[PDB]
Amino acid sequence: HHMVVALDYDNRDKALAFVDRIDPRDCRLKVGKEMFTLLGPQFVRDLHQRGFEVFLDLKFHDIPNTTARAVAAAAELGVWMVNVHASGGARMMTAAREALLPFGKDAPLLIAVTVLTSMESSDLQDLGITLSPADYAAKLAALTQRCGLDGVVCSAQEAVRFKHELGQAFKLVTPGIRPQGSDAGDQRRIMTPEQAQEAGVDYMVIGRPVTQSADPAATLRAINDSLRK
Amino acid sequence: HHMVVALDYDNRDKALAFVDRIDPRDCRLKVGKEMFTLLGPQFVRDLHQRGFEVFLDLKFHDIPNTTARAVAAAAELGVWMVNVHASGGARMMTAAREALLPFGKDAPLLIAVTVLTSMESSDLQDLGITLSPADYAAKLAALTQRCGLDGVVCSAQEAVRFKHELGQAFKLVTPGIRPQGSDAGDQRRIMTPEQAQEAGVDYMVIGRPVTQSADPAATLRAINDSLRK
Ligand SMILES: O=c1ccn([C@@H]2O[C@H](COP(=O)(O)O)[C@@H](O)[C@H]2O)c(=O)[nH]1
Ligand SMILES: O=c1ccn([C@@H]2O[C@H](COP(=O)(O)O)[C@@H](O)[C@H]2O)c(=O)[nH]1
Repeated sequence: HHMVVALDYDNRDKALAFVDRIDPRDCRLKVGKEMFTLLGPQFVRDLHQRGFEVFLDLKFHDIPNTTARAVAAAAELGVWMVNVHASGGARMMTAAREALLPFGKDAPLLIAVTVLTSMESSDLQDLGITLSPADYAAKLAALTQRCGLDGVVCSAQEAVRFKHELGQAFKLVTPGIRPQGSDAGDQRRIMTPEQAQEAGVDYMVIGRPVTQSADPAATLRAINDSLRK
Repeated sequence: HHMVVALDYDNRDKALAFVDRIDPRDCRLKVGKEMFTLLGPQFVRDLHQRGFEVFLDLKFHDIPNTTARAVAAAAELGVWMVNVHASGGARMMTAAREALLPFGKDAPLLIAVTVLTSMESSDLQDLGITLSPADYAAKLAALTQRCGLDGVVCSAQEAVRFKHELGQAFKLVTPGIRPQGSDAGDQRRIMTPEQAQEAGVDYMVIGRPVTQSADPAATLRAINDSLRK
């Protein structure tokens, strides 16, 4: 499947009120920094007990030793996917990949964030980066692949280029998904679900356009219908 | 006080075995990606119940909206200090500080990571960064100060420069503290505790040189005495 719904609530009951209205065939679920800081690993158990596979989206970005132990702790949790920041460096990503060797085929997918979907060219200029978001993401994606990771988090606007330069096997997870007529918010490098599918995206992450609608389950089912067709 | 001890255990009992042997007057405690991924916020509450102030070291690095809500979750947790990645950009750091406005003076200190103490020049060159770690950290620190944050995490090797360029009020938290004779590991920009004190650091983070000691409490007290005298 392709759809991943971001559970970005500030309340455990509110999140579970939505999850109890949907089915694991509808999507996988993403647990991010907000809900994990409030609830910790028990929330991952809450979703597993309900039959969902979980993308643990904590974007580990630390020294190699710390990043490796954090990724191993995520693997002990049994999640479907976990990610790191590619701008954490090659030694960091390699330590992360080696930390998953003890878990064999049960290890989670190991993804690296390239350039966050909220960052535009002016955002990177404050950091001294002169490359466009696409070019910098491309550089970070190639480094991630060369370090042996399974794929990258990127904007859907980079999918066609990444699939062609890095191959079909390298997995692309794209947030910054916005249907026609939904507020962009802090997102910048965006694409409709239909546009992201055409680009070759493997997994599309959607949050606020689903979780903040008058009927989140129907919105999610409506998007899935548009892509399955 | 200044000393902060990194709790980097893979088992809750092992960490509490050390914590039960020390007193809040000896140090504050740092909870990182590993222990938080294994135990979640309840572990921080356990430390508060024992009278310790906690530096929640999760290095939030995400889109502005997510980072702000994660920072708010940490403030709801009541921590003394919480950090973000300065390379997440100005909008993200600003969103994080604005997220703490509802908590008034009870807000945690908001710190930004510049260049990780494990990163040397060759590590940054894989990211297209041509500046030295000191120069690039200085650029990220300046952006952090202009975004209204309370300070940065940096190497102690940058303290004398940073205190002069960024001022006394901007707080410097430095890991990479290695008493002479002890292995550096994956740390690259390191200073002894006595050296970091002379440089003007506000808070020094020490991990493995205490926790892997056959007597961590006695080792910590010995370091504190060397800095006292
Ligand atoms: O480049 C990235 C990496 C991660 N996320 C995460 O993906 C989700 C997107 O949700 P939304 O912007 O659709 O509400 C959020 O959890 C956000 O933190 C992004 O938006 N962009
Ligand atoms: O630039 C940074 C920021 C944070 N830490 C954290 O500080 C601690 C350093 O402990 P140690 O390397 O002394 O064992 C670890 O928890 C690590 O994640 C660093 O080492 N360097």
